[PDB]
Amino acid sequence: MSVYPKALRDEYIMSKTLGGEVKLAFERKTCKKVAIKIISKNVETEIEILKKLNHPCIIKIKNFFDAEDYYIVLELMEGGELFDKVVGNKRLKEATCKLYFYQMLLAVQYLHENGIIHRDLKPENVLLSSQEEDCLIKITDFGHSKILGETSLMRTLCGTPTYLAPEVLVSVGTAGYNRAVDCWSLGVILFICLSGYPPFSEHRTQVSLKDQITSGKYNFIPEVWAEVSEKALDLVKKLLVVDPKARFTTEEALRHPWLQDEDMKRKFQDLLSEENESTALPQVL
Amino acid sequence: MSVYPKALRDEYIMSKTLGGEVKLAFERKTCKKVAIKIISKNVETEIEILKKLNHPCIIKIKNFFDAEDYYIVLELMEGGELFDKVVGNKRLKEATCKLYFYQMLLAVQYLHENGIIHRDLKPENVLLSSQEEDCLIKITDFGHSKILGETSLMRTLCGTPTYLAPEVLVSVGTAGYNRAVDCWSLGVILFICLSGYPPFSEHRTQVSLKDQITSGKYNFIPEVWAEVSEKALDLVKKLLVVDPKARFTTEEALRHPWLQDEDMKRKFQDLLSEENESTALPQVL
Ligand SMILES: Cc1cc(-c2ccccc2)[nH]n1
Ligand SMILES: Cc1cc(-c2ccccc2)[nH]n1
Repeated sequence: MSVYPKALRDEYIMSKTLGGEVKLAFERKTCKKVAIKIISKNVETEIEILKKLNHPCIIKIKNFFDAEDYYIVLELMEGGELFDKVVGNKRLKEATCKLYFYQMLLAVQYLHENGIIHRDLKPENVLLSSQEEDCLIKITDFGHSKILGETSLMRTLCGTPTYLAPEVLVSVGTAGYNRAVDCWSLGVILFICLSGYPPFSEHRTQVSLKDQITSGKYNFIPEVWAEVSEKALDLVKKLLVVDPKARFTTEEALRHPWLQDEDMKRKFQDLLSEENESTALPQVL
Repeated sequence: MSVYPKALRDEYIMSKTLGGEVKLAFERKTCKKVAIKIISKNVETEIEILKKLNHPCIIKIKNFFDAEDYYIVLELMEGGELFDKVVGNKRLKEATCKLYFYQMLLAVQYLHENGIIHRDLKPENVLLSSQEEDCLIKITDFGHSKILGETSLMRTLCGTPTYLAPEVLVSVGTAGYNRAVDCWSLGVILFICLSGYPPFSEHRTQVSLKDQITSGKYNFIPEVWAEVSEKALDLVKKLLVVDPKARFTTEEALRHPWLQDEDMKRKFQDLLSEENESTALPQVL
């Protein structure tokens, strides 16, 4: 077999596997439960992003160990992955979909505002805070995430194009819509949550999965969707748009009539203050 | 005014400006002339590329100083920039064009073979070895150059595209033709050398420089080009192709009938052994 590093061991009492390998552990100082993600020897860039982000719907780094393997100490999410709530045609309640999606939009909006594109949004990277259906969700796994920074295209455009290739000038029209990939993913997530099935699949189809996606022709099953509201499906349709320039942004999605739900918003604010009740320092007044 | 760093000063006797600021200097050890490029405080990446490249038509780093400014010690090219031979409608002899272009193709072929895209090829970055028209040329300024490495697209394609945005699947067709930007630039260079004028310009034209380039509709002046061979112009036409997938590669260009010139090839081999006569260590036999 093999051992954990002395420095990890010094600080945490390592326990059972949760689900990259993720294990349960206990901070010795606090006796509190943590999740430790092991990555066998991009991880530095992931730590750099996660250290600077600060949102209740984005996972927080608690510690990091650069040993024979990387060890990332994260906050423990007792509800597990959202994937385990959607597998085997399991259909989430329309209201539960909204509460979770609203949080995913808030998290992805924060990311975009801060110049971060996740690039790998799926149910397996959306964690639930408790075994309760009305709970806080957090976006995890920033391993494939990208930083928007300062484009080499903006620098190239400052010059004279005497020697500039045409394809570079053609890319100017689309440039800066990479974040739209995160809205596609959210749309595929919302579809799976609402219906219990994926929009693009090789199951009972002749058309290749690639052709389905490029044509943006999702598998629509009327019997399944008759249970879902017209508003929920309208948002799906608006995110599953092929043109990344026309596709709905996180701001447009958050403005959609489906998310204009004062009850759902109240429940989220309530879950937030319930979580925050622990951190609560006395107020000035 | 201001001073040079003690470490630079220790090794070189700094002299007159040559032309980023480039100054003449003398290595104290050898009493030999060098060119020192000063960059005021990407430069590390430029040094990393230039340290690993090894071709007679690519400039070599001799030293580097990371001071209040960057100081890059390069080999001195007495012929200066090719730009100074093409300004003010100055037309290079068809044979001189070939000798220089053949070397530019050999240099750019080496770059591509080694996973480097220059991204800023122009007459001002092509240096001449002597004041003689039959001379060795060297490609300089790797400041905007890029490394091909390991694409995130190849990593993304290893997964299932259930959640993958359509535009990512659409980019798969063009992916890996970025090097073709270097062949466009060479084509714009060859045109300027042969004709004395640029193919795409705002001078005596209604059509925007952008529109000219995307349509690939170069300004063709028959009287000017009647002096130039049909073969020379055929190669230009093959490099000034809008589709980066159809555009001529450095290998295709080097195979073109215009470069199938045994005389031109002989003269280059002769200039090479003339340069190499100094470095010459005794042979084993
Ligand atoms: C980063 C992380 C992973 C987890 C987790 C907890 C239980 C089951 C599955 C996953 N919490 N936090
Ligand atoms: C890198 C470099 C620059 C030069 C140079 C020499 C004379 C005139 C203009 C430029 N040689 N090498």
